[PDB]
Amino acid sequence: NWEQDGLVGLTQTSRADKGKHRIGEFWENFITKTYKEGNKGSKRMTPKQVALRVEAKARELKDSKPPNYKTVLRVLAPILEKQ
DNA sequence: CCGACGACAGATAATTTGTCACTGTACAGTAGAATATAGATGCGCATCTATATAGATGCAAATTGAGTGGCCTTATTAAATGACTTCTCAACCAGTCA
Repeated sequence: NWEQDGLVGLTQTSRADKGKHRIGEFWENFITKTYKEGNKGSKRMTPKQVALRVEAKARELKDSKPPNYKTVLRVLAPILEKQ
């Protein structure tokens, strides 16, 4: 590793899944769209309100294990940060 | 015989997700509203115009009444009618007769 790369070959290497959520792609897109749509024009929707919409979709899909509030805050984290 | 690399299997923290406990912060009457501007539209009042004159005047026929100018056989007699003029208009004495 020190032959094929610099001192960064003898530091640790971070995992490939760092910054990817383990929840299903449907849920990550649902949370992303729900937040963005909830803010069109004058509306101002908080992550907690998004989490309630997640729970409402979970009842429709009969999903016994939807993303919880902390997972919604993490999914929206970079979206709030860029801003 | 020694060193380096790949296959397969095994153990491991980073990553993501979930749960749990402590916490900063909004709820407290409140931004639709004030103050300029241009730009278009409409009602009112004045200021012209173009038409429409009837009354007055000048003139030129069209008679119309009122003028004026130019052209014409004559002399005797007789009768008739109507007129004019002139003249005249004494009175008793002297000589017969039945």
